[PDB]
Amino acid sequence: ADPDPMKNTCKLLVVADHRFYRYMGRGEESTTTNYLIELIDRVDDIYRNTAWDNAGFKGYGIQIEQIRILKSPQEVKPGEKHYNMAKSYPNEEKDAWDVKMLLEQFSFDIAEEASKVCLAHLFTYQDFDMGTLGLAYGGSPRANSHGGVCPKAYYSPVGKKNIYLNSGLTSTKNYGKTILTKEADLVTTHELGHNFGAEHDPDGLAECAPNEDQGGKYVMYPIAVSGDHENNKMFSQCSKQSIYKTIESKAQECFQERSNA
Ligand SMILES: Cc1cc(COc2ccc([C@]3(C)CCN([C@H](C)C(=O)NO)C3=O)cc2)c2ccccc2n1
Ligand SMILES: [Zn+2]
Repeated sequence: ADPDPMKNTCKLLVVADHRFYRYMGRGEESTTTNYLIELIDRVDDIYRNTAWDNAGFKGYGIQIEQIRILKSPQEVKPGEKHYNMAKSYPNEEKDAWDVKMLLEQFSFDIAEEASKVCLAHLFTYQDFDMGTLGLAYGGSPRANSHGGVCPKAYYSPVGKKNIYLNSGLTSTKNYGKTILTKEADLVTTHELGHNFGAEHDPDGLAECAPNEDQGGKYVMYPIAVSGDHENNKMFSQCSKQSIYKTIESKAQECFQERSNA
């Protein structure tokens, strides 16, 4: 405990694809960057005020190091794909990519940039099937799965190179409409939660999945309940415990000193 102030911030590479630029940024850089800057700051407030050990072990947050703004779609040769290409993959007739394949593609395409930052996060605007809002590596119960804060290499047999699992993505479009900013905040918080090591809160542990009359669910709950209840913007005890196991070691590995605001 007692956090290193020279290593308490996970710097992010934030990427806005052409869809986000056009539909959230109104085709303007200022509008695009302002949205992301304010979102990450509000999310940072949640992380910073969180005591991972319920004591004084808090002060860990996130800050943007760079914001890449893709104003137009990535042109590709027949048979070639890129996370910022115009068409969705694998079904170009759908509004969005298969979310898992998009996250994989993003990681592949920005691997070089990702190797130099604590985390890389893609912000897009596409309607993933069945209400999916985001995805991220880390905090997954699945076998052989890994990822999260600090670049972790994975040799892609298909890609023929190393990609890094310190990535995640957020879409601000769901069911044909732009989601509320209060809902966007929760999605990114959730995904970065996986990056920090938390898994979904299980119903089987009432402490980590309270009823609506007890403050509601916490941010790592697998279902988007509302954002209206008091617990929604907080990390449960389960999340805190999981994130506390590796946060210090990870911090020493790739966290940096908070640049002031
Ligand atoms: C808008 C919002 C978001 C959260 C927590 O964040 C998510 C984000 C995505 C999902 C879903 C829809 C479920 C599963 N999912 C993917 C696969 C995922 O879990 N990524 O990490 C999603 O896109 C659920 C909660 C909330 C948590 C508790 C209460 C209200 C909430 N409102
Ligand atoms: Zn999740």
